[PDB]
Amino acid sequence: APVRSLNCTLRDSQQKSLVMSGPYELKALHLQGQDMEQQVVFSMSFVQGEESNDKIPVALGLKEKNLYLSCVLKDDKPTLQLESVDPKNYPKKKMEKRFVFNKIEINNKLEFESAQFPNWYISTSQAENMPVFLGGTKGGQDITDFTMQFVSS
Repeated sequence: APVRSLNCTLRDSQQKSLVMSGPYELKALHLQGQDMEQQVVFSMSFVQGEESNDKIPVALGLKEKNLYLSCVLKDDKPTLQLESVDPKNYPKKKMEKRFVFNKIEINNKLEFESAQFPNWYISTSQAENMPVFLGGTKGGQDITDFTMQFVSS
């Protein structure tokens, strides 16, 4: 791993955390009280990619598990999904556009664009208890912004 990983959690702009309600399924909802222990933790890693001025390609891989978020097409329709990669070869300096997310910073908020399908970012449903997914809606009603938080281990 000739790179630098970063342990950090993720929260939406409405104050909600992400939880692994299933193997390859995550859900974003309100979390508070001792029930916070039900919060997942990702591991951001700075990788190589379209190094722009505000674009920072990284890799979000569950710390404990070896699942790496990936943008795949489901009938010509981009979507978000968890794909178990090699727990030995990953992470690394280079990554497939699928595991590469351009971390952008706008209005003091973060926006992850699928290095594979530009214009499509990671969004959540304002609704309560809903699976996370990839949406092609810059703002509007879908919550595409987010908030990362460094942690320790």
